[PDB]
Amino acid sequence: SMQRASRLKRELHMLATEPPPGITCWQDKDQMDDLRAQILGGANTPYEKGVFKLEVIIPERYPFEPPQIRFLTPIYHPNIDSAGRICLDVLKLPPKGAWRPSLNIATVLTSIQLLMSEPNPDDPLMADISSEFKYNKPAFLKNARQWTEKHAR
Ligand SMILES: COc1cccc(-n2cnnn2)c1
Repeated sequence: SMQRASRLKRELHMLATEPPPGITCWQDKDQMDDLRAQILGGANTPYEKGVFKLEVIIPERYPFEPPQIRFLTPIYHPNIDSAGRICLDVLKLPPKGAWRPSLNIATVLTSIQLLMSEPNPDDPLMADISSEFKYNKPAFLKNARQWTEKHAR
């Protein structure tokens, strides 16, 4: 689609020139729909000083379907599984999800960054991590720092 191509050119321009703080997103090679991203661990979170790489695949029906995004860097988190799958509303279409075409790549990467600082334990992909987050926060923070040290630094 040329509608899709023109939109991706604009988004890549905006990601290059006005990236959200802590976030970078780029073309892996020469295809505007095969992207990579990076989110820095937030300050005052157990992921601080980690650098987290993500894969960002733009489906054929974008912007009417959401970007398909998974962590490539392992992360210890209630809403992200061991393969990097992310449970987040803006990465899914209605009725269950929140994606709409007025969101964009920068918007959902910012939502993922926020998810990292503020887990949603009521909708987990990792039930044991979620219970630990809810009921033994000091142990969750220590495990999340150690996982960051081992895999993201
Ligand atoms: C609030 O609960 C929700 C809402 C929307 C999507 C999800 N998903 C989690 N993993 N895939 N979708 C969970």
